[PDB]
Amino acid sequence: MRVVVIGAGVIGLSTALCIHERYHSVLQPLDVKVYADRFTPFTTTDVAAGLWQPYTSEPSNPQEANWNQQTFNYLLSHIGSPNAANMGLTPVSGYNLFREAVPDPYWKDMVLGFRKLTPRELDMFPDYRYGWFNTSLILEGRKYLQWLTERLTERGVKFFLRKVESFEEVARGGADVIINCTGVWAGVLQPDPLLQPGRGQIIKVDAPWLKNFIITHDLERGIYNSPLIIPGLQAVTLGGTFQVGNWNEINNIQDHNTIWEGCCRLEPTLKDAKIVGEYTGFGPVRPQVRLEREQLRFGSSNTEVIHNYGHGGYGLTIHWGCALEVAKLFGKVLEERNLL
Amino acid sequence: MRVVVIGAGVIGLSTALCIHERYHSVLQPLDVKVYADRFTPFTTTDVAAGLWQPYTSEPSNPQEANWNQQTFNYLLSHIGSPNAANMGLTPVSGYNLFREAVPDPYWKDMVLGFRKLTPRELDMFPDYRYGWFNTSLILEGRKYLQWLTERLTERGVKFFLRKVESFEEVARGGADVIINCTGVWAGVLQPDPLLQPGRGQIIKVDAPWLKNFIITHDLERGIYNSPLIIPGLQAVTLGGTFQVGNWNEINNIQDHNTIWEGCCRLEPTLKDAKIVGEYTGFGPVRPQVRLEREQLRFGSSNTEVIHNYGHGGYGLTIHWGCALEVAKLFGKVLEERNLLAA
Ligand SMILES: Cc1cc2nc3c(=O)[nH]c(=O)nc-3n(C[C@H](O)[C@H](O)[C@H](O)COP(=O)(O)OP(=O)(O)OC[C@H]3O[C@@H](n4cnc5c(N)ncnc54)[C@H](O)[C@@H]3O)c2cc1C
Ligand SMILES: Cc1cc2nc3c(=O)[nH]c(=O)nc-3n(C[C@H](O)[C@H](O)[C@H](O)COP(=O)(O)OP(=O)(O)OC[C@H]3O[C@@H](n4cnc5c(N)ncnc54)[C@H](O)[C@@H]3O)c2cc1C
Ligand SMILES: c1ccc([C@H]2CCCN2)cc1
Ligand SMILES: c1ccc([C@H]2CCCN2)cc1
Repeated sequence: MRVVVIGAGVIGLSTALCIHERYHSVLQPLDVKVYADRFTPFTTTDVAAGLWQPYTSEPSNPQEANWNQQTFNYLLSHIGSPNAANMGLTPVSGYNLFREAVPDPYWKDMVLGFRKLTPRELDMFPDYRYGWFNTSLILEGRKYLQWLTERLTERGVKFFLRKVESFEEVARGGADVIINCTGVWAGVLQPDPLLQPGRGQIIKVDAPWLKNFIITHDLERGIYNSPLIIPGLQAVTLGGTFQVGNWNEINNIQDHNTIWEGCCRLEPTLKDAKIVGEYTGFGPVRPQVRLEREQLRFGSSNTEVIHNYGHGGYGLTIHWGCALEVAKLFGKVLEERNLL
Repeated sequence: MRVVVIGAGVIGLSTALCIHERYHSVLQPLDVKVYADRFTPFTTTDVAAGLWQPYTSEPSNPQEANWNQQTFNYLLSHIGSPNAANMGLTPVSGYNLFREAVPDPYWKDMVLGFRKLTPRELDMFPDYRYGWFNTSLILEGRKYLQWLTERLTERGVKFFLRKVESFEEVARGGADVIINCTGVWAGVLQPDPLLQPGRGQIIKVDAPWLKNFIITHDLERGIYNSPLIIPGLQAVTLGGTFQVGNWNEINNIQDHNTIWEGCCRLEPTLKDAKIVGEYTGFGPVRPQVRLEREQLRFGSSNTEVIHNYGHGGYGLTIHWGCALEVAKLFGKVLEERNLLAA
């Protein structure tokens, strides 16, 4: 049984590993390969701020709430292990800041120690009048990618750096199942006009004194179009733009300014932070994650495609529940093929 | 008038600045000088883990509670300012871990968001069954010392390398008031057998991924004789020994081991941390802080000494309240001499 996962971003590798760990022991042969035209550090996952937190508003599909939860508990269960940091994983506490009262988020009980900020805490943030405190996890994408590829490699999964032109060519090259984990570029293999790039720019900074995440919201502005500060493993991420529809891969001057001034005002000590790097990523924005299976027909073998894309600005946050779901759909595929 | 502060640790410089800021404008001339035989980075303050947290048990003098509180609110009021990190100041959250239930600490309301740990949080710390979460402040001693000396220097206060042999010599050199901020060595200038060194050893480490403080307690072995982990401004402090009565200034292997294994078991990711330095400090341990006024006589001139030493393992935590108290006593000294504040 030959499985090609297309994509080496967080979604690809997580899904690839989950499939292998679930079925290596029961299927023989099972051959899993990863194709992609960029690997770390060249994916959007690499640019990700690296924090577990869903959108403040609930999701359309309630399965996603669950996929987030599964992802959190998965990640939390690693805290305590010697290799947590090598995976890019470590606990962080921080603040969500609003200019007025808002409902509690659907994920309040999933995180650790959710509570509302007290009048004292707020004086720390002059420009805001309401907010939350909680404890969550950093998942640094660059590092987690390095961990997964190593974990994949150790188990004999093989990587191929290449550009897939169609699902057809890959099936024709001998894939029985295709897991489509192509992020914002899924539309090149099958038009999907619900999928748009969520263009976010970030500034990477050396400011090791900052131990807490700080995320502001501007309800009249759209999610992550207000300043945010997220301590990483060895640097800090500064953001404040997330504009959907823009396909520009290059850094922009106006965005640099919006992020720097917004964050400098939020966290004035930034005046002495050294700028280390500036990047631009595309979140695969979609009303809903596409995680379903599809039957494609070329030549003689019917080939099965399982999509797993459109995780917007929360791919790190939801990834494991999504992989888990794909490996189950895959199980069904094995079934119908009397393969167990 | 002429004021000599003896000591350039956190207590000396704090007290010096507070006195200057309160009385520069009302006394003329006011001449404040600092004498010490070590400055940053060679004081015990420099070796301090750098975290705001009093002892878990209540203090003998309840005033120290207030002094801790004042210190916290003072420091908190700077969060939001551009210069917070330059002062060595930044917020941190973390965990206090116990093997069994304990009373809430007297300072629970002073910190931010004190609460008890939940069963899930405890899963992160296999060896422990009860604890707290809260948010507090880092005050890195090395950095704060640098800030204070700069702030002192800008206001014309002058620093002198000098080992003081007696209070007499300094008075005879023309000091009207002496502020005694000599830490654990105060006994050299006036015996005080209540003062003992609290020898603590620490390992400084590069483990930037660790954002939270983690302090374990062993109620039977005494305070800070159980592993503790404190993220600093650009490195992490690892500890687990605090033995009173030992005057050994050299690092020892047994303590290095107690700290490394204890902390590696607490925080297993430390396996990849690079060791960047190892130190040994002496906390000026005392049943309580000596902060009182004393009149000394040498040849019919009255010299006024105000002591401010014996802050044990909490000098950073309590310093500002203690400085504030010294300024008050100094104000009283002025009153008695018919001099007028405000
Ligand atoms: C600035 C920014 C900050 C973010 N911060 C966070 C955060 O803090 N927390 C969080 O949870 N999420 C965050 N996100 C969202 C998260 O980064 C994304 O949802 C996630 O990285 C998308 O992962 P992916 O694997 O689906 O796509 P990608 O990471 O882009 O990977 C896609 C892969 O598909 C491959 N590919 C595509 N088409 C082809 C083809 N035809 N042939 C071969 N290979 C192909 C690419 O080479 C690539 O390897 C952020 C996003 C941005 C832009
Ligand atoms: C390992 C360790 C970790 C600690 N961690 C923390 C923590 O996280 N938080 C906290 O609040 N506290 C902590 N402490 C306690 C804290 O370090 C002390 O309470 C504080 O540093 C004492 O400050 P000080 O200025 O009185 O003494 P010091 O910092 O020792 O300064 C003493 C000064 O007096 C001078 N001096 C003495 N005698 C003479 C003389 N005859 N002539 C001239 N100069 C003289 C010295 O040269 C020096 O300048 C820790 C202590 C240790 C050992
Ligand atoms: C753009 C910018 C930042 C993000 C992060 C912030 C915290 C979780 N998602 C997503 C998208
Ligand atoms: C010895 C060792 C450590 C300490 C610190 C740990 C946190 C606050 N006091 C004091 C004394």
